[PDB]
Amino acid sequence: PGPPGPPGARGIQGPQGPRGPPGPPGPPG
Amino acid sequence: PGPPGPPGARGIQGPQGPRGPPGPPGPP
Amino acid sequence: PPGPPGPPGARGIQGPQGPRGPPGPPG
Repeated sequence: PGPPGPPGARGIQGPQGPRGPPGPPGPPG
Repeated sequence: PGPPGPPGARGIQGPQGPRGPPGPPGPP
Repeated sequence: PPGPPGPPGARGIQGPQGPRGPPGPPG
């Protein structure tokens, strides 16, 4: 038998990270 | 024919997630 | 002859969490 075939293709792009947290409350009025 | 080739590498990292929304109103 | 191409890689790592949003409006 021949040598092993070429390496497989690189996988697809990973998922986006989660949304960041809401900002802090505003300063006093 | 020889055996199947090795698996490919993991893909590129995903993008940064979206920014959070603006925060709440401050106090009176 | 050589064998066929290997399987595709898995999906990439998750991206980082997004940035915290801006401070809120004055009260």
